[PDB]
Amino acid sequence: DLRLHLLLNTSVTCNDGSPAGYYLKESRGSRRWLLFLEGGWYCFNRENCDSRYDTMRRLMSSRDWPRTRTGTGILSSQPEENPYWWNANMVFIPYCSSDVWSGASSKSEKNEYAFMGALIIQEVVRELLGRGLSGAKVLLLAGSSAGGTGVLLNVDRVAEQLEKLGYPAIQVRGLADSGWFLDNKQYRHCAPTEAIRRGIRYWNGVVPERCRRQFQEGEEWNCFFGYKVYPTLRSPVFVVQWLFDEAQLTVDNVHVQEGLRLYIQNLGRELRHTLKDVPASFAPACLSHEIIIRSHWTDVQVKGTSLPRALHCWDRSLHPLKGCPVHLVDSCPWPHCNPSCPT
Ligand SMILES: COC(=O)c1cc2c(s1)-c1ccccc1OC2
Ligand SMILES: *[C@@H]1O[C@H](CO)[C@@H](O)[C@H](O)[C@H]1NC(C)=O
Repeated sequence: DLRLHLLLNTSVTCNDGSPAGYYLKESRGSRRWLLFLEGGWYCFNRENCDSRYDTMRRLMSSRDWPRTRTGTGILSSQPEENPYWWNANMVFIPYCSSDVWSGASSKSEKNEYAFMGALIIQEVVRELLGRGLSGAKVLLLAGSSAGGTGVLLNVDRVAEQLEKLGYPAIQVRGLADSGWFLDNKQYRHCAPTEAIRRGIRYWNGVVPERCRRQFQEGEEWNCFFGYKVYPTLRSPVFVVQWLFDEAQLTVDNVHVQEGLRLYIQNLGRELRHTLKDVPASFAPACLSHEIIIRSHWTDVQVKGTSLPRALHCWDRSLHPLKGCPVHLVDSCPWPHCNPSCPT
């Protein structure tokens, strides 16, 4: 079990001003730290944030969080469930900022909600350094869905933060699961480009600096899209992405005749194309959503290699490897053409 710690700096808050926090299970003797960013969509205006506060309040507030959580999948400490990093120090950072982990705005007389996702990550890292993170060799910032996009937005900032704080020996790496979206046309006619454009202003959202310098003012929304922000990043990032991610299909208004068949096949081909030059990636041809904290995350394989194996091969690559691949993208063109897809 991972134990809840609310942030000691209580000015770093969830949406409603309650303290943000993290769940931690230490593994003394291990110098590996896994910091996982939870996902769960976002909200981009007062009206839809108010609705989320009414019926998805755990994603906006710490008031009702449990004292403990069980680590599952990549957060499991049992080697049978987690062949990759079962002995690591485990951190689960709840998503309570509704801002794709991009915000740096406090609740004030002008703001009903605080959007502090980027500051939550920074403050968790700061407080962990006094709890053993100062001794780390590798900090893997991982996350699923909105948390996977959060990895892409924040991994280089964590790296810069540790450098400026005087810890140049901690290797910061990213694992982005189900957070690699396409700004494509919907199958039938608020879409991700517009949602994030509004969100950035509403959240005071921040993006990685090199990507910001490319797209410039008013165009920072581009940096929320994996294929645009990834080439600007310096930290090693492993990308896990279903080719037919259910959240991608939802925003595309897809829920089979020729037009839809062509749409779905083109979507998979486009996603495959965006991963061609991503050397550490795992992209199975499945219709599904998230993977890495599911207990059966071990079961899916691409080209005969599981994700825990691919991640282990990635670790070795950061010390091509014989029989230990790190770039695993399905080429078959329809959901479940990979027999190991989740049922
Ligand atoms: C559970 O579903 C989610 O959490 C997310 C869905 C989307 C997200 S996150 C998103 C993030 C960056 C750029 C575009 C995006 O389109 C849809
Ligand atoms: C608390 O967090 C805020 C916002 O991130 C920051 O400005 C402030 O310096 C922090 N205070 C302490 C004591 O860490």
